[PDB]
Amino acid sequence: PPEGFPEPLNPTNFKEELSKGLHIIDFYSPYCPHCKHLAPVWMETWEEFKEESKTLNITFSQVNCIESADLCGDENIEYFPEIRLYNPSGYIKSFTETPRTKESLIAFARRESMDPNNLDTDLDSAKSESQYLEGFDFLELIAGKATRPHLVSFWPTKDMKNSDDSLEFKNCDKCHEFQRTWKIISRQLAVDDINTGHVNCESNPTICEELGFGDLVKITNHRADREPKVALVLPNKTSNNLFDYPNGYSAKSDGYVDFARRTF
Amino acid sequence: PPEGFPEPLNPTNFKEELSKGLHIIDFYSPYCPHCKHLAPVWMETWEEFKEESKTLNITFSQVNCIESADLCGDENIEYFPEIRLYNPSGYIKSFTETPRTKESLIAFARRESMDPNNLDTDLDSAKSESQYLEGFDFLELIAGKATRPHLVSFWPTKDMKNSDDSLEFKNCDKCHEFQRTWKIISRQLAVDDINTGHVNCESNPTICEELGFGDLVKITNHRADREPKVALVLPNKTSNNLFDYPNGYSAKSDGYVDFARRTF
Amino acid sequence: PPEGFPEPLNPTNFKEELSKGLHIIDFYSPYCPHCKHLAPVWMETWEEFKEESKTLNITFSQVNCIESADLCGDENIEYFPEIRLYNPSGYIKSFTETPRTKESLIAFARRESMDPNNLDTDLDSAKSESQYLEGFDFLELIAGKATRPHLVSFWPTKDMKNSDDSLEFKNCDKCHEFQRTWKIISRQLAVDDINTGHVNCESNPTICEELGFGDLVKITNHRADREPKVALVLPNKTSNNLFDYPNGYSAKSDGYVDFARRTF
Amino acid sequence: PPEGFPEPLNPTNFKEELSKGLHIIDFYSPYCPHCKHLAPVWMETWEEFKEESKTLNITFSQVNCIESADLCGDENIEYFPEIRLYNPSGYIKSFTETPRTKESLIAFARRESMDPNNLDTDLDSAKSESQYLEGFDFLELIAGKATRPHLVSFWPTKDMKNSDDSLEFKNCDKCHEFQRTWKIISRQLAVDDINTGHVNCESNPTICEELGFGDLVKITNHRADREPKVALVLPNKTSNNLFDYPNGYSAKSDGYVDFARRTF
Repeated sequence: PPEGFPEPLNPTNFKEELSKGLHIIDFYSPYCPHCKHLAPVWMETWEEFKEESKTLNITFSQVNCIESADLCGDENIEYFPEIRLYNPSGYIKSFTETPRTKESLIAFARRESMDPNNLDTDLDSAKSESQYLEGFDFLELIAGKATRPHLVSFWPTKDMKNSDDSLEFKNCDKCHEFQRTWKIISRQLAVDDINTGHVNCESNPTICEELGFGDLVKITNHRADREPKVALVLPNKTSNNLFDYPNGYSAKSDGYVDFARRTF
Repeated sequence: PPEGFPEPLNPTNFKEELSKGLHIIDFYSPYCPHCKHLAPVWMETWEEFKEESKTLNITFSQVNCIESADLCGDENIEYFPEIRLYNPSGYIKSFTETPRTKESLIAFARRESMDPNNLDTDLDSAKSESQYLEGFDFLELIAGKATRPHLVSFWPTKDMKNSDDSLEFKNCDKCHEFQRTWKIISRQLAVDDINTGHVNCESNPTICEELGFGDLVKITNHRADREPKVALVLPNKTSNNLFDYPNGYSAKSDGYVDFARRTF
Repeated sequence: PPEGFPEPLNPTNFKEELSKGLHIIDFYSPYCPHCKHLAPVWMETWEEFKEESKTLNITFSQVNCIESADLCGDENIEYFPEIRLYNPSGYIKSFTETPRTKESLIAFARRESMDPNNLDTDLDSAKSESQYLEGFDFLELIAGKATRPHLVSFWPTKDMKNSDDSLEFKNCDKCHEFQRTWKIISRQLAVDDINTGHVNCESNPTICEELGFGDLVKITNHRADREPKVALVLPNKTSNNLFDYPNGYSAKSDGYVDFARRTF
Repeated sequence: PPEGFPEPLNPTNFKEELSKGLHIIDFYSPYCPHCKHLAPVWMETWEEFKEESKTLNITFSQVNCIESADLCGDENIEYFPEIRLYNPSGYIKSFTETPRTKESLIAFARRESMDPNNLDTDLDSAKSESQYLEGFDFLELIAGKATRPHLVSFWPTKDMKNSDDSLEFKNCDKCHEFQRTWKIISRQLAVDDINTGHVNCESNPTICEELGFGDLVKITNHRADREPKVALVLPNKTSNNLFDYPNGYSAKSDGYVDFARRTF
């Protein structure tokens, strides 16, 4: 066991400990097949994360649900082991991604530190990582020239230089909300070395029409409302390398990040 | 009570009554508000439905959850009242639509009589109600000349004259499947006097491209797969009259049927 | 007579004058009814055309067939007056249209200046005036929404965006040839403010089938060869506004132009 | 605004529109004093130029540098407004002349249509406008009997009847080239009703010696090389009516045309 490795949180510690910063907690059981296959991974995770832990305000913790059974009942633990993110307000989300490695847990903590809503930090202080793609740039990506995956967003505008520029979108109720979402997505995907890009569909009509985003190219009074679109570009493939975002619109970044991270 | 009005089903009747045809059952309690403002409406529904009940093989029934509390318990009745569609194989779906009127309930039975999957009847014996729309025809609907709502389907082909013609769709995994679905949709919506149409996007490149369906127009090597698109045209409106089907793909007709029927 | 108005050409200046550019010559007799009610219209024209004469390299000239009788004899003048188009190479055609006005004469030179064969200029340098019509565009024209006449060409292909694009036509020996003809037609008719358009029948199967161009819609092994079809659409009429080109196929643009220019 | 008046060119159509013919483009800003008295002159220019536009392959167009700020940065726009000539290969020259009227803009288009280098047309098909002036004729011009200005060229030869005759010039490396230049000058000045003339200095030794072109009069081994000289004759003036072309030799016609057009 690593030197400073902390004891599980218990009913004397839980609320006092979660009242500052972020916590990634392993609700585990000493009575579990898979949870002793997590334990040594956890401690190495903890050990390698010691430095960033200080600077990102994120702590890896544990709860033994046998020694704290009523604690785990309050937190409504359904399975073992269960990995969760808390902030000072309480539960946020679970980390179900498999298989659990030191790499995957570290990436997840880094990913979550860049969500401004988690510690209500200020997104304006940060740059958007989203890259301005002219039509030609986007076509190069799709010709198989990407060396990393690119989540690309498409907009009913011609004036977006940075994805967070102040812009007035016509017949697009969700466009402004999605600029916040897109910026958060760009920074979270940057940890996984997945690129992001934005396309001005008004300046790239033929490309956006061919791709099925033709409704973003032009004002029409038959469609009341339009939404920004998102698609994934796979690196170093010359065909079938373009995949539209499958789920519905969301104000949350999570669906888009996890889509961009899928193995295809 | 109407003259022939059957009394509620009981444990001596239930499984035996449901072994043939379709049943639309009102699981109620004699001591609850919504189930006593429903009660006379059911009797309205039943008596008006007598002639169709036999030719459509659908029965309106009721269950007193006091005299048959264990029945309602076995079927997992959660609320009162609960209106449900049953098969000889068992539960199919619930009728949550409000307000419950004699018109809405009759419409539902007629609609459900037209799902081939309910009684394993043969869809191939029926005409598709879907009408062939040229691009020009569709713009006329969208200029405000629709006198009824039109749910329209858009396809990556040019050869679709009847929506259920024998066709080979290229790079479209779901298309064959959705012909069955689109055909059922056209028939169920004919009950509510809602029209349906199909468009050959290959015969209509500019229209489908501008509509945001440009991927159906043409083969490209970057998209593995395309799927047919669905849009609703509101009748007699000259603007904001075109609304895309919002949810994801389904092989079930129901979301598409309900989207086409909801108030805008 | 207008100020700079030239004297008739005579045998000493005649062939060296026609040795450059295009010439429109009025072979007349001073003792002729129709040849002296042409005279002032000829002077109106010349003066009105002064500015265009320089940039188009077209000259209105005259020959007195009594004072240069051996000249008119060499050219085999049949009647008086006879209006002829010459290039440096010699005679080209006569202008038989009546009634002769300043407008008709101006139009004629402008029309002839865009025939590439007159002064062997190269058509590749020019835009085609023929506009791309999809099915909906064409049906709008025929529903009566055209405000000028439209001569329309119909083709066995789906790949024609500009009427002069590089294309490989299947089972159509004349199509490549007719592309030049059609381009010259579009530019000559543009002088008379008549529009021209082209239709891809492979992209508009049902519209073209209904119109009687079904042989262009699809490859078949019954027909060895197909040719492009030509039809005229009259402006501002809601019925009986479509007229097929009546004469045979020609590599010449003029039969097609003159058809498009008829009074209805 | 006139009926068919085109909208400004933008980054999506700009390079496509310029791929054919000549374009005279008004690069403007809506927040520019000078660019708002041009706007109505521009729309007038366009409307009266509609007919010649077709036959000369010359189009008036615009780019708003507020709505197309990056295009104008790519085009290196320095001031507003900036009127420019483009061919398919790109920028040619700017139109800096003031004050801009409908007449000056039209005249400029006609002049540019007669430059063989702009659309690479064939100058040999056209006549030279340059008139043969014997010594006496030129002395008449200079006595003030010219009724239009006369740009006159002086040549080391005795054999020039037409300025584009096939000739061997002695000790004049540039003479052949300048025959092309002088021919272009003659046709372009013909648009503005400025005459051109040519003089054989070998046939007119005293006039040519006296004007300072004595070097063109006879073969001498003092000078390696001689060049044809150019002078302007002002109309209806009896003195100070003779002006040497002030700048250096050019194979380009533009300087000679502009000097001949200067008001004194």
